Amino acid sequence: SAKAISEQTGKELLYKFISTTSAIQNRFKYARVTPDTDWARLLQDHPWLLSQNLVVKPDQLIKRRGKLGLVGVNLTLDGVKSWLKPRLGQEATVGKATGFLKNFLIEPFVPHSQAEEFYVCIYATREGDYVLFHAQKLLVGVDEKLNPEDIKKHLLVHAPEDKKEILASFISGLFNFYEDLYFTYLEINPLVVTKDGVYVLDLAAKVDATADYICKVKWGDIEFPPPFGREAYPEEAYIADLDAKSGASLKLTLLNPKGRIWTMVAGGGASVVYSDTIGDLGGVNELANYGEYSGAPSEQQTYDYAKTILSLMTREKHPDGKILIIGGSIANFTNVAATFKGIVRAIRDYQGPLKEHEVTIFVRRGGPNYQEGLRVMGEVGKTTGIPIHVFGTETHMTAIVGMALGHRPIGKSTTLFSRHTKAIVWGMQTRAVQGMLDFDYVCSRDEPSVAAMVYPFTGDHKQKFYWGHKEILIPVFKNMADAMRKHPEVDVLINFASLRSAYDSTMETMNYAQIRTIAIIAEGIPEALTRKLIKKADQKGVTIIGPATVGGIKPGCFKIGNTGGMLDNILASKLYRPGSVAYVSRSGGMSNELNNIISRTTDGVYEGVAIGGDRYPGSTFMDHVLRYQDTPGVKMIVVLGEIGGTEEYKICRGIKEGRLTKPIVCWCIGTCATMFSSEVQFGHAGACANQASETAVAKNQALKEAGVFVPRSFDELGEIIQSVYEDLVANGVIVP
Ligand code: NA
Repeated sequence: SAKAISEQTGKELLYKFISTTSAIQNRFKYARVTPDTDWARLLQDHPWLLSQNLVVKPDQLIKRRGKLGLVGVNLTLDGVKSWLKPRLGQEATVGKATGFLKNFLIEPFVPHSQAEEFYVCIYATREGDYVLFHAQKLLVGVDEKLNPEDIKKHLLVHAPEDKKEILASFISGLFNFYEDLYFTYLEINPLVVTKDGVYVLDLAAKVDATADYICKVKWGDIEFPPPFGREAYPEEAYIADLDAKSGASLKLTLLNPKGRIWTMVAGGGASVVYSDTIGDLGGVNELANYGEYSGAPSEQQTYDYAKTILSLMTREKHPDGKILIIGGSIANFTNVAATFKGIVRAIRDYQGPLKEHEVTIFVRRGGPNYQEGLRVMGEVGKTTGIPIHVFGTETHMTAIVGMALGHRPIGKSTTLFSRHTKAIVWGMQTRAVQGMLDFDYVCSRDEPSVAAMVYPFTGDHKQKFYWGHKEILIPVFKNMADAMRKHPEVDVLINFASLRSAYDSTMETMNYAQIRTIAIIAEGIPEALTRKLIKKADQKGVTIIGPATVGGIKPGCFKIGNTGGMLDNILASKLYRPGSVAYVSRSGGMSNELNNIISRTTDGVYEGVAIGGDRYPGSTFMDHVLRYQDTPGVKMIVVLGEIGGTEEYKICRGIKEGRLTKPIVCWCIGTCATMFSSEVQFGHAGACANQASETAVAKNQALKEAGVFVPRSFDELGEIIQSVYEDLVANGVIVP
């Protein structure tokens, strides 16, 4: 996810690391003011405070501080102390948000003309980074460079020739700094340029937090502050530390520490849906947290996550007690037994405080070993006396929310996969490959879908597998070149590389034209690298599914890695033979919920794809919707959209232009995001809305107006899918 940084942090980074021949005035002339400031030290460390006039403002992610009257301008140091006395430690309201003014930044006042102020902004898109100046707009493409002469010719057309060389030089330095330190947004408004040089009067910025492993040295102990209106809490940092030390995903944001509605949901998608449901039932004001765990965390990691929740919800008593919602989709991959054993351990260690605080627990879960998981979850309820109501896959995912709240407890290729698909798997993933072979067998495939594996940290060798009951060998290669030249029949590669090596291994794969489809599994790739992956993929005509995805499945033909889980899920959801329903979602866990939902209301899934949660997926919703339009076996299309970006609108335009004619059912998750006083970023790195059009509510209305079938909520998604299906059956379009 991209995260905002304070103005001081951004100016800190800029003063230290901008590489420019321009003169940047007042570098390191700032002073941070908190209620705990030692004002004697402050004057000692920043003596310029006493010898020139100053500017004071809060540094707490509040924009338009001028229009809000939150900027003392051209004051002496004594005037600053006085300007601060009514304001420091006092509440303030910016739009919907209310919070304490507690962090201020003092800087020298810069006498300047109105004409010496300039606007500069750099922000990232899929196609590269745009540079704004004034409004002049220039696109720097992926893997391109910003020629200072390109700045002079497009940005500085209406600029005086004398100021033209310091502006181009500063912007060139600012852009390289922007790129080197993995910024995604950098705004200076105003940038003051006088005869003495360049002044950075204001700075707002966001950096790609996933690039920590690349930028550690220069970022230092970088601080990502909460949005104005909310506070930061030590438990969030603790969980974020668990997230860094694990390939699994672990996230937690506190919304209301005193609220009585607590969630511990698996999956970035599912956790947004439970929050949406809670919001629809009036519980937003009592919603204590948003968070998720996914990517198959261990028993121990899940215990550490769960115990943070249980401690946070036993800090004080609520007269009506409290409720804990332990939900999730039917997981593809996460071990339900292993993770619920960890939650059970936490519940056990906190059973005293939980009974003391009158906590009622509601559980809904499916996935690998979910029967054991639900059993041990009911066992701990009986031995502790804690009321725990447990439900399985038979129960609608969000049903436990209503139970808990209804009262207070008393164009690229059309076809990617076929029965004949042969794939290379990058990484050591015996369990994933075996899960694919089991699926291939019950699908009545002639041959295994995995022809070879590649892992450059071991030598060439064979690997035993089970094909049905018989045992077989699949070659494992150290060098990708060897696997490719010996298996020209392979056209799919499923990349299980970690986030650190996924970039290079995927770029290497695209040197082999025989590979037409690449699934990138890893979550946490920096967005700027994925853009380079997208650029090369587009140049080579290679379809990329991912990153940050479990993959997808084509019943009867092929399934990417862990998608679809164990045989018992393959059989229950009828994923061993195709139906007429195709779907695409961002969430991998929710995609398996759709497998189950579609299995129960139609003839079954024809093909399903999870494009991943990252901001720039290798393939988009529209890309796969188009494939389904052009696939005759597909008769209806289901899209599980999400807040953030404008991708779903391309579906609207496609209908309006006659390109898309088959029935489309779509629901966009994230409707509760607009109910909050502050912004909240969900589990998926791309689930962030800037404009009103990027909200799930706005997209749902737009989709519905264009002829898409949109349910009222996620709860009715299964209803409207069954209803569209039966029409097609009645009209003869589908014959089971
Ligand atoms: Na992680």
